[PDB]
Amino acid sequence: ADVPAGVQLADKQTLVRNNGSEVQSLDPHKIEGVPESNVSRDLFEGLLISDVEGHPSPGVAEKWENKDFKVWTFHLRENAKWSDGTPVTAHDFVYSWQRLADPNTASPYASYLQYGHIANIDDIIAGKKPATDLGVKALDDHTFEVTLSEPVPYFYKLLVHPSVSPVPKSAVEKFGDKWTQPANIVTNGAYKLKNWVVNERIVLERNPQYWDNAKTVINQVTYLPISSEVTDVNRYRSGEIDMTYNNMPIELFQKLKKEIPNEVRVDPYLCTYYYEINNQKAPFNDVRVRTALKLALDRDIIVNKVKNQGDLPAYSYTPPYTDGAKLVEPEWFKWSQQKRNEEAKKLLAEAGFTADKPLTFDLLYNTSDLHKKLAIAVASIWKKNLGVNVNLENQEWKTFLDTRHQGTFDVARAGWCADYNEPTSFLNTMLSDSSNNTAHYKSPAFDKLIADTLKVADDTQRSELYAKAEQQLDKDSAIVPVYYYVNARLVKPWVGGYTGKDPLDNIYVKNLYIIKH
Ligand SMILES: [U]
Ligand SMILES: [U]
Ligand SMILES: [U]
Ligand SMILES: [U]
Ligand SMILES: [U]
Ligand SMILES: [U]
Ligand SMILES: [U]
Ligand SMILES: [U]
Repeated sequence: ADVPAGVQLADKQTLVRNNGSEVQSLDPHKIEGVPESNVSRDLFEGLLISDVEGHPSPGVAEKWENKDFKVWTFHLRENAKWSDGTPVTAHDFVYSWQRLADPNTASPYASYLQYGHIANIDDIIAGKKPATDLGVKALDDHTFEVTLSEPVPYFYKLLVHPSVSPVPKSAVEKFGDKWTQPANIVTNGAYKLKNWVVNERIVLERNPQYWDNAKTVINQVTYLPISSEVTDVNRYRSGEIDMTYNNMPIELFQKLKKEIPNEVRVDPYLCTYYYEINNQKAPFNDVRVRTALKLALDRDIIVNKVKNQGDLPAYSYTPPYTDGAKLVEPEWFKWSQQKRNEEAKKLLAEAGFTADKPLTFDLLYNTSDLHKKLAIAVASIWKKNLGVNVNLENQEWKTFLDTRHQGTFDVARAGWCADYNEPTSFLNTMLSDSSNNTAHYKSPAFDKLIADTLKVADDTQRSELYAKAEQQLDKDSAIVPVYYYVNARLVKPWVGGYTGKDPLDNIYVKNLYIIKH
């Protein structure tokens, strides 16, 4: 942290943050969500990290170069160490990216190495070549070299993601799936794991071996797993919580803005809220049904009437303010809701649905006050505007993500947040073979447009190709875009260091500090 001259620090430097739910895991190769990444960034540090404003900056790598955007050479600082005092080396990165690639690890983020185009990844994921063929090598203990199969000018932007953080081979090999227990885990970020009580709390304590430990201020941070946004706000206002999770309750937000305006932080966020349709299951494999659902949802009611927290009605998957996004707003978005409704009804009647044999399906969402209220409103809108019946189902976070990967579902509430600020961070997840493709969407046309983006060495052509990729997605109604998020959360006046300038919201508790109060 960089504490400003003149600020008086509190004697006790502890922090309590709500983290939305129980994490899937603390293993960097078994995670895919925001709650998981919030904890991962304090524990495991990759080649680069985001600075306090979100710019990619030195992590374990103090400096790096590229050759033709294809061969990337990372010079690792000599004093990077794990929490047991052993050096962090380029061999750790070799083992770790190989483990991420290995199909036996079954990482949800296995395709992140496809997104970066590391050499031989397709064959490794397919079981054709062993993980040791991956295009990574340690030239020495402090030099990590990555070889890509094509020029990727934005490659380094990907490297702040937790899936490309190192994992300690001896602990993994010795303890298998219990390697992340507090008695066994070893970490190289600013913090170490102290306590982990499922469904109660995760407590981290400063890691004195962290190379940048002298600048760390917070000695202990607790992450809670509270999925009720109302309860989160209540325990923030009671004094227990210093920073809520960034999901705000419909019950209280308007009141909060008038009561504690200075604590209500609202900033740009590169995330999209949408209803994910299971494209491989009838009757959702019919474009008419997916289009009808997409058009009949009334975004103005949901966004400005039922939620009204600053979100913007959405007509695409990639948020339009992503760096490199130059999207074409579809004509249906400018129509009246009435005109959308008639088209939707017309399509469902064409698809064979009637008053007597209506369309009925499940709407799955992760336990939450906010998602439940939005799902109920969506259910009523769809009933009124299209005659469709939905059965709401809630599931805890970890189980919910597993259901979507399983493709045991009809429609699910969903949200994707960028891992790097570039349209492919969104678009690559809709590729036929992507490990993140929970829409189970498979379009050769869509795959071709994205493949073509690294075959040109021109930014305008790439942006035009991303615009057309969004048009293909929309044409197929792969999803139901709902709104582009704002990052809305409460932060106590004494929490210093949170700028709200990072559109990815990649916070590191090593950057925060507690002001005397
Ligand atoms: U004190
Ligand atoms: U650039
Ligand atoms: U940029
Ligand atoms: U269903
Ligand atoms: U509630
Ligand atoms: U460029
Ligand atoms: U105080
Ligand atoms: U105190």
